This record gives sequence, C-alpha cells and structure tokens, in this order.
Amino acid sequence: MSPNGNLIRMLVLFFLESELHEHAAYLVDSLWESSQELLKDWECMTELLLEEPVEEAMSDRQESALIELMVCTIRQAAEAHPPVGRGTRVLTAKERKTQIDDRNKLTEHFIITLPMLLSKYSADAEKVANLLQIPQYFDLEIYSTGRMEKHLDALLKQIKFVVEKHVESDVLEACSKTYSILCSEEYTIQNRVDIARSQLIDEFVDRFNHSVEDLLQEEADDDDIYNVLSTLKRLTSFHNAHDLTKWDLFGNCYRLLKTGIEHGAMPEQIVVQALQCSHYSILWQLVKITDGSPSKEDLLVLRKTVKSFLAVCQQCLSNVNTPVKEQAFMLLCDLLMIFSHQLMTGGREGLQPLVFNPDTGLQSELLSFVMDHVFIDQEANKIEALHKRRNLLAAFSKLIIYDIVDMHAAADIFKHYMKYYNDYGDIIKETLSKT
Ligand SMILES: Cc1ccc(NC(=O)c2ccccc2C)c(O)c1
Repeated sequence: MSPNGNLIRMLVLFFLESELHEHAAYLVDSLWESSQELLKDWECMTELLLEEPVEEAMSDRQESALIELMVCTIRQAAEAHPPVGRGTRVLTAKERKTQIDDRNKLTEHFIITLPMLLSKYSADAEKVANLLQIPQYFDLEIYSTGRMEKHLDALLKQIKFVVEKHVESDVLEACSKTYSILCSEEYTIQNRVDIARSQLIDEFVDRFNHSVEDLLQEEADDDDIYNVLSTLKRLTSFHNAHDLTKWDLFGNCYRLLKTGIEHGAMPEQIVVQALQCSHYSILWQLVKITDGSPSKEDLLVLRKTVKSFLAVCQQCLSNVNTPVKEQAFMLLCDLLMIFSHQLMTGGREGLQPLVFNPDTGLQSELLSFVMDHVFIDQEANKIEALHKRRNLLAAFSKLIIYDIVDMHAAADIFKHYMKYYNDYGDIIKETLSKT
C-alpha cells in the first residue's frame, strides 16, 4: 500500500540517478521475471501521481519518470513479451491466463484513472503525450461491460481540453491516434466517440477559417499569424489519420500558400503546415477514388487539384526558409512517386488520367535542392539533421530507380560528391587498418 509506494519511489530514483538504464522500457523488462507483482501495482502508481503529500512531495522530473515507467509496465503486461529490441515466443496456459487478467485490471483501472491523470497534468506536453500511449492497450469492449460510459465521456472531455491548450506535434498526433483507437475497435462506443470528434473538428475549422480570412484581408497582426498557425496545426495533426475531406481545408491552405508565393511574406511554419495539410487532403481524396468506382469528371477534378498543388510545392522550393524547401521537396518526392505509372497496378488502369510526369524545369530543381540541401559542407541536433537529409535523399533515390527524374544527371552528381572515395579511398582504408 505505502510499502509498495516506497519500492516504486526508489525505483524512479534508481532509473533517474544511475546511468545504468538509459531506456525505461529496458529497465522494466530486466526486472519483469523477478519483480512483476510490484511493477503491475498500477493503483499504487496512479495514487502517487494524483495524491497531495503529507512528509516530502515528488519533483516535476520524477513525476515524468513515474508516468514513463508506468506506460512501459502497461505495455509489457498487455503484450506479454519483452519490448522492441529485447525480444527473441509461445505463451503457456498460465502465461496467457495471466495476460487476459492483467489486460482486464489495467483497462478497468485506467478508464477510471487516465481521465484524472490528464486532468491534473493537462498543460505538460511531454507528460500528456506519454499518458495517451495507454488507451491503445485497453480492452475497449469494457467501455460497455463495466457500465463505464460516464468515464469515456471523461477521457473525451480531457482529450478535448489538451488539443485546445496545445500546438506541439507530439501532443496533437498523440490525441489524434487516441480518437482512432476509441473509434474503429468496438461499434458499441464508435458512435459516441465519432460525435465528440466531428464537434472537436467543427470548432477548429470555424476558428481556422475566420483566422484565415482575418490574416488575408489585413499590415497583419502578431495575433492574426498566431491564430492561423495555432488552428491549422491542430487540423494538420489530425488530417493524417482522420478523413477531414468534408471540410474543404485544401481551399484555404492553397490561398495561404498562394499569398506566400505572391507577396513573399507568409511565415515559414504557416507555409510548411499549409503544405503537409494539403498533402493529407490529397491522399484522402485519392483513397475515395481508388476504392469507389469513380467517373471521368471525378478523376479530372482531383487531377486539376494535384497539378495546381505540384506547382505550389515546386514554387515553394524557391522559398527563403529551408524548412519550407525540405517540406516542398519531401512532398514532391512522395507525390511524383504516388501519381506515377505504379498507380495503374492491380488492374486499376481506369486511373490513367491521374498519372503525372515531371518536366525538365522541375527535374532540374529536384537536382538543385539535393546539391544544395543534402550535400552541404558544415550535438544531439546534428545526428537528427543527418537522418533527415538521408531521408530527403532516399525519397529522391526512389525517383531515380524508376526514371521519373533523369537517372544520368543524378549519378553525375553522385560521381562529383563520391570523388574523394574513388580518388583516395583504398589509401585511407589500408592506413587506418594498421592503427
Ligand atoms: C504549431 C504552432 C507553433 C507556434 C505557434 N504560435 C507561436 O509561435 C506564437 C504565437 C503568438 C505569439 C508568439 C508566438 C511565438 C502556434 O500557434 C502553433
């Protein structure tokens, strides 16, 4: 009760104070054979996080660490195997009997408790985003069984509160996934969740649309810019896993982008988002046309939209801000691969009119950006910045293999930059071997 509250309050210390476990998930896994009972006392944890102290309190850092360890205990219990990167795998009678029971306990528990956790820590992005990893492991049918409808409203009350307080990519993406999980995976609750959502959205589209109109008509306030980007972000986040096509968002994005090309004076994050949103709008328009039995005008309407957007993305390569160029490029290398001749695979030859071949002028810019923004001259930030350029190239690499860009002009650049490996490599190899 308080005995297990000591063991866990010291476990959060042993993890934070010693460098002996860098990864929470690995720590929990290592103790799991020996210390399962203790590590599945979720009532003990949720207590320590919600209670007020008598004496000694918890530190913001230690709180964050309990939340993180907790989620890792919830996963290991649900999945009933060591985490990604410690695995090997056939449960026995009892192992499976235990798993079902653990899933029951953490669902029955967290349905009640997770609304309250979110409540208290509502403004802590890192904490909120880590708590929202928990529903995926719910036995969601129990939002019926336990007559627990009151608590599902309570999660949704709190998820609404978070998205309304937050603009960080981690929180919103975390909130979005949670809605996807609460939806599809049991009809019983699907209808209730669907409404809380499409009302959540409506409030944000009305807010975005007014902001957009505010911005463009205006001299343009620091607020005008706050409001446009603030709302857009919430919607872009959601539009990846949520089919927001019914709200014509592509329209206002396309205006913001067009205003930022024209008068050259659109803030860099508005543009990047405005893009990423448009792109999600387009992918969703495509799916409805793939799975439907679509008409001639249908194809030709989406086509006109795609060709107008491919031009925006191309144009946005010229934007001063390199975050824009990177996005612009990343979408160009995606879109040109999607609306390639591959689109006519699986007897879907009806889609010919959608296919796009990128011109010389565009191909010469898709080379430009590589030479300028992959292959540059000159701590934690830089290993991350590298894997990005890596991805930017790997996504351009796909266009080279299927001759969507001039493959010869590309390999000529790959010559020019790999020179010092062709020209001096052997000599540097055998040298470093003998030291
Ligand atoms: C995703 C995202 C990023 C940034 C912002 N907002 C701001 O940057 C902002 C707003 C008003 C006054 C000062 C600042 C710095 C936002 O709303 C959404």
